Amino acid sequence: KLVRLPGLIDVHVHLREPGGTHKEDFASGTAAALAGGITMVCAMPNTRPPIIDAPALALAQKLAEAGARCDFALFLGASSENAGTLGTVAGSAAGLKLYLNETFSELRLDSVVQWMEHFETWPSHLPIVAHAEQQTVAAVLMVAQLTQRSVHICHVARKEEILLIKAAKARGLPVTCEVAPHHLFLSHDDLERLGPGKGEVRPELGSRQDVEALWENMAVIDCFASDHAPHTLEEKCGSRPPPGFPGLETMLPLLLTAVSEGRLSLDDLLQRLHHNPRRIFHLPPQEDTYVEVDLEHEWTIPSHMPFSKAHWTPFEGQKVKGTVRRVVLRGEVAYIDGQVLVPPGYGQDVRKWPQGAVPQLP
Ligand SMILES: [Zn+2]
Ligand SMILES: [Zn+2]
Repeated sequence: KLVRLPGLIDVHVHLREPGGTHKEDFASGTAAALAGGITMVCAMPNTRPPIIDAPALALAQKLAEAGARCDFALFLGASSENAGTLGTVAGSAAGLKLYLNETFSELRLDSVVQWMEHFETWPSHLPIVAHAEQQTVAAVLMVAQLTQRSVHICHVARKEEILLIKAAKARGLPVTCEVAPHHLFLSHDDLERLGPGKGEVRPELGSRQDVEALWENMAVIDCFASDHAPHTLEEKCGSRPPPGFPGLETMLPLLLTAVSEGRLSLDDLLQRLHHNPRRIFHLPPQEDTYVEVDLEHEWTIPSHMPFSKAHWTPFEGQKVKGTVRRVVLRGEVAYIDGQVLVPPGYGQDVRKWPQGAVPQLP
């Protein structure tokens, strides 16, 4: 029989519009989301132009409203110049994203003083998330403590990182974190097959001991999120490959396979792709919205999934059990068996729903 799930939420996607529409756009990426059982996405701001000011946010909002097929919220990006300038639009974003390490972005903040400035000026009731690797996790936690507020750590990939977060939680610090499927299901053992172009990702793939540490410490992981980071194969295999993997269409099948193997429970999945995303990002419910999955269907991930313009996947050849059969989004059939059935523009900005505003003290 099928299993009906609530509408799942991916709090970490790169939809490339505006500026990189050859790699993906709102319409292609949201189709990929629906095919992966995802009905709500939070889009990162490392676009061109980057979403680091009110005019760029307004542009992105209209592009998303015209192109998205599922519902969404848009992150604002911290820059070396915009601390203290975001207060009037902060409430309309998913949250504030800080890039603290080298990756596919122009927004790296060089000085910890700039991190402090953002933590002090961004509204304290609104989410802050960080790309923060290895010791950078400890550094940004220290900034969060100094400014007495929470922080969310994106794509945790290392034993070192999950143990540090575990220690912080044991001391009662307000830290949450997410893990991406490639850091649960791929490792150094896969770099031979992938090669140095396809295999380029930040955070980098970890050792078998890193992967085992994440599974052993699943209780520490608040969310799963894809860090869907599409680039074309030509870009991945070029001289200077951008880091990142596409992942919306493979995330849920990989995790369902783990459920079928007893590696985690259905509830574990629903906490990490629905309940905790809702509560960490204050995201609203979606009325008359659900995902029907088939837990029996065995298949092999092909060389590319149907919808992402990335047109490749690092999970090619992996055997999975579990597939998305049907998605209903706000009372309309949005996806069935490889066919997306809602048009670009069906999706809405959840921060403009009355239930989507983040409550705050007057
Ligand atoms: Zn990142
Ligand atoms: Zn990312």
